[PDB]
Amino acid sequence: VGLFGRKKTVEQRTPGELDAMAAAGSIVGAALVAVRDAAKAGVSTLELDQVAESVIREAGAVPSFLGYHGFPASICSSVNDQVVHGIPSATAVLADGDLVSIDCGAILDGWHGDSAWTFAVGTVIPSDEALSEATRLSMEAGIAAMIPGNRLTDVSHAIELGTRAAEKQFDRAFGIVDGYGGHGIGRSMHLDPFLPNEGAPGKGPLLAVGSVLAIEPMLTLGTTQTRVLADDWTVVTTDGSRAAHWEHTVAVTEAGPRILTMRP
Ligand SMILES: [Cl-]
Ligand SMILES: [Mg+2]
Ligand SMILES: [Mg+2]
Ligand code: NA
Repeated sequence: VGLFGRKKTVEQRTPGELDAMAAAGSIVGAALVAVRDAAKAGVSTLELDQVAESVIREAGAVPSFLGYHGFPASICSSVNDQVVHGIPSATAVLADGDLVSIDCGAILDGWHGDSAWTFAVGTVIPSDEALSEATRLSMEAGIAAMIPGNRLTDVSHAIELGTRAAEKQFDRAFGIVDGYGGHGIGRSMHLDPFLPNEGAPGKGPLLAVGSVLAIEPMLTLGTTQTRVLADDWTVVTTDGSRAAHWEHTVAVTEAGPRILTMRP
């Protein structure tokens, strides 16, 4: 089997299809903003879930994470050394100094959007601020590589180069999370090709106008290795270092990359 799927080109959406995906993605965007406002010291991650879920439903969409291979919530809420897939719960209470990653997806009229970001509760630790900003820059670096005629791993390589520049910018070593990455997305949340956050340029399928990928760098302040907790979902750094996660669903167009999961 091919690591990157069967198709020579990442499936091209039409302009109407991209608008339909962008309407799903604005809802995810709206959900992320509402969750971030609600996310104060003393609030539980389950309260955040309820906030995200309402926003999704009141806009006429459905949360794509809910019941997804058994996942119990509408968001992942991963805190500090938790990387991805944190399960919202009444006993995960946010405290001042926490680093919070929120991951969210929605479906509207059969089309998916998937986005994530990381922010601080209260006043951010300086190492954490650099971590989250480096992750965001790595995402932006990947997004800028979404041009017609590039190949999949040009995006991977641009993400990685963005990570190393952010290292030089912050005088800090960042661990690129091993074994997790982005993906194609459209009528389902997860489609081929898997998108690495690092690797040699010029491999995997071509990008063309209309091709969409979910671009999602994950960085740590230490190791590149992770394990899964006994809850079977929550992913944590093996060394206890904190981690960040940023993501957008992004289309290649004639006029340059288009974020389909825009925030209000
Ligand atoms: Cl996949
Ligand atoms: Mg996501
Ligand atoms: Mg994703
Ligand atoms: Na984290």
